[PDB]
Amino acid sequence: KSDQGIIAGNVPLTPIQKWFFGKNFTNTGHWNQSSVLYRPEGFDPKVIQSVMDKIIEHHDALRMVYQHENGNVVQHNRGLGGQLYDFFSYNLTAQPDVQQAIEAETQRLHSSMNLQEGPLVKVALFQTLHGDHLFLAIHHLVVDGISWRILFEDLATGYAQALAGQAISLPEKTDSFQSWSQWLQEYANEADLLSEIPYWESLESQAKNVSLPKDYEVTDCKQKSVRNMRIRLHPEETEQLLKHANQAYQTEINDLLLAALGLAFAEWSKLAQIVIHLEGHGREDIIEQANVARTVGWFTSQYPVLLDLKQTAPLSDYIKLTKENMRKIPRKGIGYDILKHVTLPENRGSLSFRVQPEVTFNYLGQFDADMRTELFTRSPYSGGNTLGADGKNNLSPESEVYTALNITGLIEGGELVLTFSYSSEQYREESIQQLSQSYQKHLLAIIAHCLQSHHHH
Ligand code: NA
Repeated sequence: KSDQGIIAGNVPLTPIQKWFFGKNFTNTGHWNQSSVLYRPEGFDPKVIQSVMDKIIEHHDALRMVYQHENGNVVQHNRGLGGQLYDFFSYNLTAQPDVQQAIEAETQRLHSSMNLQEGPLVKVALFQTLHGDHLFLAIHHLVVDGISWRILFEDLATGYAQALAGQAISLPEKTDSFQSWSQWLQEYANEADLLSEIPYWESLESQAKNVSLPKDYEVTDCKQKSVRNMRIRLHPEETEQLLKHANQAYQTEINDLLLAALGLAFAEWSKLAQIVIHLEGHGREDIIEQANVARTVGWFTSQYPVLLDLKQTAPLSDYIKLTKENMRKIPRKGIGYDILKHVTLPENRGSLSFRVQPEVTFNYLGQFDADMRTELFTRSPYSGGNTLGADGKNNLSPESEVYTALNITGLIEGGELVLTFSYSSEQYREESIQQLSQSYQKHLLAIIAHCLQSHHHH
């Protein structure tokens, strides 16, 4: 029932895309996501090209191009017939240092996106004596985490079909990114979204907008200055957090992690309140009968949450209030950025959008999009090519830092691992050691409290 035909033509910018162009990043064409896959049997360049041809024909948004001269951004979905992706194949069988070759070339390709003409997809095959490595980089304008899951699924499906001598045949298309974006433009001025204005107005009015404290005053810090500091919970405490701690107050893991975040910022920053940038997948059921379940694009939603850091006691009430705070947000928070970037000024009430969070928090769950098929797995030579916090190759070193503290959590090897990413221009390493140790302490206290509370009741 969704459009199975070729999608082409102009596409309105969605909120996160308007955010992106509004930043006017240095080296705007180098702002990507990437991955490296490994197949011990080896990959065939001819099969890879056949499957990628079908993938990019099928997932129309990957054919997007962007004009932006004098700030006049035009997003256009190309039809078929042009360059669908850039493909390179390398014989590394003679090389002593395969890792060096892969990092150099993946970095070269990351820096080679032509936004105006495309393609926005780079593919490189590295053949070795011990299996082959397949690099993919895609500009972020046309992709997101869920989209990568879809792409890995379809790559596995098409490759298996090719190996079996069968025609490549992907799942039916869901609704186009073009159509989705057009529908969002309509939604932006309709009654359901406008009904949220009092909520968002209340948030803005409560937001004090006090500077997140930094160690040093610096302007135009760049990605090259960013450092990552990691803490983790052992498997025992991770399992308690995932499978037992939520019973006390019937929470989700994110509620407890956000509660910990408030406690840590209360201790470390001494602020009375803090606004945090959260993210949603953005594929919410806001458009009647829309279906973007297998649609490739940048759907990600960003929204603010206000944490009260004054009233952190008793811990029981603080956890319950954090849960309640999260439950009261309308429509998983998708509305605020639509109001900000798309809604007509006349429809936006008294919203001023002065809320500019410097802290982002994202809990990503389990780490495994690239590891569901027997055909390939995550490459041990992935290096700086990832979809997450360790993807040092994804952004230009001269790209501007856009968040002071980017905090991400994920489960790897049965352990919760939290990464605190910051600019070394703005903070001493010791300051972030203090924050991350505070976070760890408060999260452990929350887990202990929840286990005892559920015993008590
Ligand atoms: Na989140």
